[PDB]
Amino acid sequence: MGHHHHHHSHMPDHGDWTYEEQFKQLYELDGDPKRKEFLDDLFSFMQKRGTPVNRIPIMAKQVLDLFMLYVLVTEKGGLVEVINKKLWREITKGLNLPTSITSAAFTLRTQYMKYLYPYECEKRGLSNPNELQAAIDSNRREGRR
Repeated sequence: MGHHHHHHSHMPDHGDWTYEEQFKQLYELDGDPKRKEFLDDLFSFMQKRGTPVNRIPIMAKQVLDLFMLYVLVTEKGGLVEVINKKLWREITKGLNLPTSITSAAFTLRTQYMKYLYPYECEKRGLSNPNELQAAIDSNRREGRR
C-alpha cells in the first residue's frame, strides 16, 4: 500500500488533458437511468447559478466519481455533517480510494463543496453555507497546538 510520503504531483492524471470531449466516463460508470439523469440535471442546475463543470478532479489516477461521491456524502447527512464527523475515510473507501493519501479528506471536501453542494441544500436542505464555515474552521484547528 505505501505510506503518504510526499504528494505534490506525479505523472499526468486523466484530468490534466485538454480535449473537447464531454466527460462521458461519468455516464459510462453505471449505464443506469439514475446515473445519466442525476449527472445531466446536476450540470444544468449548477450552470444556471454560475458554477458549472470545467474539468473533473482526479484521485489515484481514476476520476472523482461525482455521482458516487454525492451518494456516500448525502447518506451520511451532507457535506457539513461529514466534515463534523471527520469520517471522510468512509467516503474515500466508498470510491475505492486509498485512505493512505495525505490530504484526501481535505481535497474531496474542497472539490465536493465546489461542484456537489447547491444540489443537497436545494433538493434536501442538508447543509447551510453558514454552518459549513464553522465546520471547516473546526477542522483547521486540528493540526497544531
